[PDB]
Amino acid sequence: MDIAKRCESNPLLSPKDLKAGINDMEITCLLNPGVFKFKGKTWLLLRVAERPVQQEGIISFPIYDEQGQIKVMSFAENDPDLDASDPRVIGYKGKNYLTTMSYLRLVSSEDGIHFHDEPGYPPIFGKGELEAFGIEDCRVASTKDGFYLTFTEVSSVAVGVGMMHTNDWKTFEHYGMILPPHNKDCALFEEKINDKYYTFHRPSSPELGGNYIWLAESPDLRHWGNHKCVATTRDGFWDCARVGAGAAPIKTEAGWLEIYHGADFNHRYCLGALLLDLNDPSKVLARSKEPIMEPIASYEQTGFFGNVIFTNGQLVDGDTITIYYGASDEVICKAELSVKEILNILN
Amino acid sequence: MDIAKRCESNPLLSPKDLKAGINDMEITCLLNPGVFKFKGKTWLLLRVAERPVQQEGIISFPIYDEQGQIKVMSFAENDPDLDASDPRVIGYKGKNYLTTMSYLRLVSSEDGIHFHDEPGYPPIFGKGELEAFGIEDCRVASTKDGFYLTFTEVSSVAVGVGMMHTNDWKTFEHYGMILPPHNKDCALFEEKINDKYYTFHRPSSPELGGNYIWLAESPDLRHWGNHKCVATTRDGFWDCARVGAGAAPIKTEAGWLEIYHGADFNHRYCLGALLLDLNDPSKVLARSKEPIMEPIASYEQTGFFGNVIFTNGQLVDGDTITIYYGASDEVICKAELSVKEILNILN
Ligand SMILES: OC[C@H]1O[C@@H](O[C@H]2[C@@H](O)[C@H](O)[C@@H](CO)O[C@@H]2O)[C@@H](O)[C@@H](O)[C@@H]1O
Ligand SMILES: OC[C@H]1O[C@@H](O[C@H]2[C@@H](O)[C@H](O)[C@@H](CO)O[C@@H]2O)[C@@H](O)[C@@H](O)[C@@H]1O
Repeated sequence: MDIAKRCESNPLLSPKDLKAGINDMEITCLLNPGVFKFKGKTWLLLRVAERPVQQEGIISFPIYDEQGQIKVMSFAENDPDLDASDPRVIGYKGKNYLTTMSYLRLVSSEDGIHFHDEPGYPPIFGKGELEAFGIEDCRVASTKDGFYLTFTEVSSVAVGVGMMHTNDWKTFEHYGMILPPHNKDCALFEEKINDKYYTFHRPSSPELGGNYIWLAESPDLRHWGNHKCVATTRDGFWDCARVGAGAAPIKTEAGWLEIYHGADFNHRYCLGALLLDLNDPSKVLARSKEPIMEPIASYEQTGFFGNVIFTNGQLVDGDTITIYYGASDEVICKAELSVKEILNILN
Repeated sequence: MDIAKRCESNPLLSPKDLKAGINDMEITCLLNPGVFKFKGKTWLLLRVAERPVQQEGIISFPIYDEQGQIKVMSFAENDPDLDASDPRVIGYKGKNYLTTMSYLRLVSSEDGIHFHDEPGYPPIFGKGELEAFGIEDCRVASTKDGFYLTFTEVSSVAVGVGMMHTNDWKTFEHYGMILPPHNKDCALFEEKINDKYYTFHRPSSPELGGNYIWLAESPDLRHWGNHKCVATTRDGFWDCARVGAGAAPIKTEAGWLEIYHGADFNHRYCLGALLLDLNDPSKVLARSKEPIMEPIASYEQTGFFGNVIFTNGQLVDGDTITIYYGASDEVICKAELSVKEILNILN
């Protein structure tokens, strides 16, 4: 059922391949990159998760303090008030915490396989209360007016969506939190429709709902409204627990092709396909019954919870969709897909 | 600690005082009314919860189907897949449902104590997928351009916020779902600030957050953004479980006075006070340590879970704040408060 062609060099990047960005921290995970072209080079906007060296029987992680300087929180694994069932997000006396801090980092490549840092292009770190626990999973939308970044803003009070804009990838303009908690997986459409901007997003309901893919429209790109539920999870299927959009949708004659991701209760992530109407993106035309890509490879099965494929960035060259994705929330990888082949399955 | 003066006629309205709006349904609850003045009369925009006559050993409730016609869902009380611990919201095989369906209903009054229906002013029922489980808790904002309604839109996929507009309360314009799930308690500001519209709202986070009061800004009132966390819950306090805004804030010399509501883990709701900066409503100036109103009265303690005070509508006449509120999610009530007295406590 997997119709994906991995690059033979996978994994491309690993934690040990790069030097740490935060002082006195190791790199734990490289995952979930945004993808775009600039200066001829192919660029990756990596999510880089860092934390201190872990001592035996102690969970330690960085957080910004009141002064705004990074500090190390520590909890004992055998503490009764600690809940560390999920290694990504932990609880302690009600309040929640991340076990790492993420930031966005640029890497360029001529060939599109060997990536390295570029002098003069420093990383993007979290700023303000709402980005106190870091920023994650950035989608890059290449448009006429420039590059728009839509990413997760994490803090003790919210998992929400922020947006930035850049032309040269050196100066940045921050539009703030565009969608409130609990929301992520924001894929901005790369062109306007009926003189309006559109984006997918993925709010999470404690009750009376779930983790479904939603649509929103905007005139100025800062303010959003007229929300509509696009596609939900499916009981019994591979995408029963949660669904979410990846990168921006691809413009085709059939409709808007969207490579979304879905997972089950074992936290096994796969990729699927959504086809949507051109005039009304909220209306679904076709949807893949089975996943178009699964965590088959060995490096896609080296997780600490489940087997994870996650894409939030891709390039399109006619029929060939070049996707970059995180494998087991640890390493960066590359693969290729066929538009025609996907559309064929959706008939 | 209660600084509130109840009307002696409380309760004003009860389920049995009105005739049912939906066919073959009883009125279960009258609660949480919006308040405004029109045609000299004082108007209440009641939330009216209805369901069939309950048979022994069966929970039955109405929902709109795809066509938009009423249907009766039924569950057996002794079913192992049923969870009816909470009588308001139930679960069945993962999916959640309400035990009643709410709609909005207009009642006028000369004196402001005896309320009755007005011919030519029919009720507002839910329309579309997102209002399939009904609409609830409407705040009415009286503005220069007319009356703006902000209410909860409930369905199987979302608890969200919709907005409508009216001049005569006969014609209506629907702006759709302005804020995505899981969100409610939307209090639109009755005037602009720095040529921008502002509203409180209350998103709910499954993790990494809670039930806090938030702020959002808008240019056109349909699209919202630049979200900011205003005030959270307080561990140990009466408002440890959840907080939420009521009606629109009152313009004073000190700042924006907001009569918010808060509850504990026993689901005991009280009312408090927030004072906010005029230029920056997100910045809190003062907040009441103890509640300004509590469920003291007998009719405020006839619940089926806890003691509930809930306001989402009020009138202001100089110093006197006339609030209308739901008691035990069953009956409508009235009370009076002093601006000066509240401001005095916040010093
Ligand atoms: O772990 C798979 C998948 O999970 C989601 O994010 C997790 C984690 O990375 C994130 O820090 C927290 C808080 O936002 O949420 C989840 O635990 C995805 O959004 C993606 O990041 C990740 O690959
Ligand atoms: O019951 C107290 C208080 O709770 C909140 O609403 C509940 C219920 O009335 C509502 O139908 C569902 C779905 O929105 O949510 C809550 O269970 C308040 O918003 C208010 O309506 C109610 O008085």
